[PDB]
Amino acid sequence: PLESQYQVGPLLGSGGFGSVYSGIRVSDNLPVAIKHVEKDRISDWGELPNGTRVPMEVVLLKKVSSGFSGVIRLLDWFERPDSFVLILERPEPVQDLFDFITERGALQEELARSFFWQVLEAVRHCHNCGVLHRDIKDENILIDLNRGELKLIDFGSGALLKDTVYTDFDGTRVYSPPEWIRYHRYHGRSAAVWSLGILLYDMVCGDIPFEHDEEIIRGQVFFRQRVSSECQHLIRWCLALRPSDRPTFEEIQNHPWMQDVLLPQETAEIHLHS
Ligand SMILES: COc1cc(Br)cc2cc(C(=O)O)oc12
Repeated sequence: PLESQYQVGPLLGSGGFGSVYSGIRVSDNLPVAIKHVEKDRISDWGELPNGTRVPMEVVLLKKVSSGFSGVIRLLDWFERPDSFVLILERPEPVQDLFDFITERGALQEELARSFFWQVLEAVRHCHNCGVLHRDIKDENILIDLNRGELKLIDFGSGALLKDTVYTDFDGTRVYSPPEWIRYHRYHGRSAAVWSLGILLYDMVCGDIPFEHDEEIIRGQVFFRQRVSSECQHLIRWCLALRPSDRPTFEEIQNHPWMQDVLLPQETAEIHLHS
């Protein structure tokens, strides 16, 4: 135990999630990302399937770990007197969807379809494991540039998935649905589908559709780029004002705009340069 186990490199980012460094696991040079979270900044704690007090983040990552690579894996974690330290996987090379979209502007539909599908798979995977992510957005998605695979990251606002109403939220306001804004109430699935609608708008227009509580409440969608009618229809569907009018994941993945998706390897060859 302790970090002669890892070799710390450059800082990768910091913000509401804490501080994430690039790292290398010494015993086999596996790339890793080392995430430090302050105890003071952790409102949400859980208990391991076997005993102790840990941040909910850790509970949730334990629940979503598997061979499936569409969600980031937690490799290990350590406690410290004032902080927790998570060791997570790190694809290489890599770039977040926010930078990628900042670089290339609005994405061609074929590449947005392939990215959005993989997100849909990642999110289904998390619902399956009893975990609701609650902060789906471009900044919380990583692209493994070689294989063309996306990884959902940053479970720091997640909660156990439940079928009753949520009355707390600490994800990202511009991705939160109308019923959270007006009532401070949402159900998990349907709030997830709305954030997915924001996400898809973002990929295909190059920016999020709504900046202010006003526009969220009203949910009128203006498209600023050429975007096909089938893609516009899917987006307006995810963004139905009434939660019960939103599509299920099955209905999203059966949408005509979602047919004939590229494989990740295909996606990198054609769109990322392999
Ligand atoms: C820049 O931040 C990051 C870089 C890499 Br590479 C992997 C992760 C995972 C998380 C997370 O779970 O928050 O943040 C990351």
